[PDB]
Amino acid sequence: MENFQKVEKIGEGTYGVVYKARNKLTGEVVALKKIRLPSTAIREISLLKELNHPNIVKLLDVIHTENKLYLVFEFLHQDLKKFMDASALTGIPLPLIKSYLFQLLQGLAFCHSHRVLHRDLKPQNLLINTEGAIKLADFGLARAFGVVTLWYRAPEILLGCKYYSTAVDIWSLGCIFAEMVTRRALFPGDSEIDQLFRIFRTLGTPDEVVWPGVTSMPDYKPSFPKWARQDFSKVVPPLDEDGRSLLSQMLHYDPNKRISAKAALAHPFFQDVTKPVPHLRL
Ligand SMILES: O=C1Nc2ccc3ncsc3c2/C1=C/Nc1ccc2c(c1)CS(=O)(=O)C2
Repeated sequence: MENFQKVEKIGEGTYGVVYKARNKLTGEVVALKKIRLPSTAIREISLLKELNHPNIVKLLDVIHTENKLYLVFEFLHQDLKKFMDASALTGIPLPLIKSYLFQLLQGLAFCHSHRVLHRDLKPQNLLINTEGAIKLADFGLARAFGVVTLWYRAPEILLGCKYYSTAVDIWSLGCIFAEMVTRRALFPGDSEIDQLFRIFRTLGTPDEVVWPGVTSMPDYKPSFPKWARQDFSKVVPPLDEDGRSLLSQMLHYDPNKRISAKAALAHPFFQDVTKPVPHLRL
């Protein structure tokens, strides 16, 4: 770590603090993560170094020195949370929302094809550059290591499913899509039950008809209040029918019915996708 000069703190993640740093040898500007503290973890994190894609933040190096772990990542100058805040008065243009959603689905389709899940997608780990690219940061770390935001958590995780699938990432990205469009978080829960009941109040309390097996889930309670579903026209105005159709498939309750990233890329909403240039203030 004597090979790195810390510039400034750029994040306070779940696995540890993230710093902007300069590699004293190559002159490279990187994102340095010091993991807060196992052999199983080293092996799984070593596999992530090979999971390379243009929409995935590159894991450059794994440094296991003095019983401490450091992850060296590719550096990007802004995240989607800051960009959404900077664009709050005018909203992100629909062509740029569509481009970012299409690129994130490409990154998801790639990781999911390698049986790698993110599990904790949120605007703070979606990173953007001046070329119009958007990249996913921290794919696979949750599985590798084993106040936290609940806003993007899939309902099967909240209902105590221990063996959840790639569908959890589609749910999180659907919540992010809705937030880019409306300029407000879709389900801003501040406890696990508030998160669950916010989902229920919008999409309706799930039952055996819409989600076979839901009533046998570990944290399912028959005492859950029964709310009726709301129209998507009310949930994400002024999003057109193609966008609302795609979002509804990303937010299906049953993980098995929820659209895959690969099928989502073929949805008619992406018929006119382009790659615009965002205006970034750095
Ligand atoms: O470049 C990076 N790579 C990684 C890899 C993993 C990882 N985990 C959590 S963050 C992160 C980052 C990362 C953060 N970058 C960055 C740079 C500048 C600004 C922000 C973020 C927030 S802002 O938009 O308010 C100003």
